[PDB]
Amino acid sequence: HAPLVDRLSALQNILSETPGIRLRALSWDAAGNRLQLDIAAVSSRALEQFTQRAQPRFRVRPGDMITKPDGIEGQLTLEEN
Amino acid sequence: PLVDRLSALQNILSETPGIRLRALSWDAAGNRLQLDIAAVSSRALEQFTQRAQPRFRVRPGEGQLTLE
Repeated sequence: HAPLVDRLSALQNILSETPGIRLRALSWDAAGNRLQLDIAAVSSRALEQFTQRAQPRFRVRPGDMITKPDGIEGQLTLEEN
Repeated sequence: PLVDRLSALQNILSETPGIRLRALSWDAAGNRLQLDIAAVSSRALEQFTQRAQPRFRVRPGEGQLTLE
């Protein structure tokens, strides 16, 4: 149960390593203590790279996704592993 | 960066006993932080509001505050 700031730093590192990804939004609440992310990815490869790179630090639960010819937009939930 | 802004917010909160953060949301389009907070007093809320400036602009909605 790491501090929120430490988990955000971890997320920043993961994002810095994955250039075909951008964070569009983030939400957190004290009761659930999970990070809900809306992400934009240039391709399915870039999204999977983000998902893999977030482990084993986090457990990743994908939400809904919208795939179009210009990229993928979707939601992911990160919880501590 | 979002992480730097959270760190800034943490510093503000650590200096303001009487304030608790219940939830937070950020989006790129507004480049904005929406906070659900609990304050023990109007006094504590005003101290938070003042301490958050000039780093952030504070827009008030227990309640919701928006920091940009």
